Amino acid sequence: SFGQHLLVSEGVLKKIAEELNIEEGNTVVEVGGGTGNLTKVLLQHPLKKLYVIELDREMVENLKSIGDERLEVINEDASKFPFCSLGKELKVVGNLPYNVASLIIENTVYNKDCVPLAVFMVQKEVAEKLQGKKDTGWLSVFVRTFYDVNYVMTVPPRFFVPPPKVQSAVIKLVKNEKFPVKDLKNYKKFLTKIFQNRRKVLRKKIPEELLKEAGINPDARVEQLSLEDFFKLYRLIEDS
Repeated sequence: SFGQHLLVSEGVLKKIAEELNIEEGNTVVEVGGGTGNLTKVLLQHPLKKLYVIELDREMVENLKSIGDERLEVINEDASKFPFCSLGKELKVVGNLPYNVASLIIENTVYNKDCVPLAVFMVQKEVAEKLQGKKDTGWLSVFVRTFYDVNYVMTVPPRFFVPPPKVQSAVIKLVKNEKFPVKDLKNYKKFLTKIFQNRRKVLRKKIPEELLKEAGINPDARVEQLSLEDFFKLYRLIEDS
């Protein structure tokens, strides 16, 4: 049966499902780990359809054993899958393994046109970066350009077996597109680049002329920039 590799406290799974605000007619897309037990919790809610995207073929077999007519299992990679091939309005949820969390979140953003809401459990550090208050990163800016990031709760290691070495957190992404970025791949190129060598003053990474035009101190560093700064820089560099 389930819980073969990971056990998560049921209270935590229930809170995660509650954050999704599942209502009649909703389509939910579940990604990440411990899908057996999370799936059972999600199916207690009035969703219309639940897709589970899972690479583990033994787990696929076990999930398929669940009778519910609303459940459909897709044996593909959630860090690469085009979510918008599943439907026009999807709520995405998952406990994300450390080594694919950032990819899955990035992929969710590429699919933002059909993802109004996502709830993820990730390492506390990843969550704090995404929130953008205590820390930041290229993915944080990429995400927050298109979503509001809500830090829901901290999850100490004890709520997992085996426990992780660091605390986890639940975050909620709510679609909110703040800037009209058309080419997401190109925007990512810009953000990844400007975040390389995070300690380097910006004048070593962006021509001073453009920094002054954007009203940015040439001796500022990338982690002190606002979203508005990133967009205006992006536009200045694209128009050059």
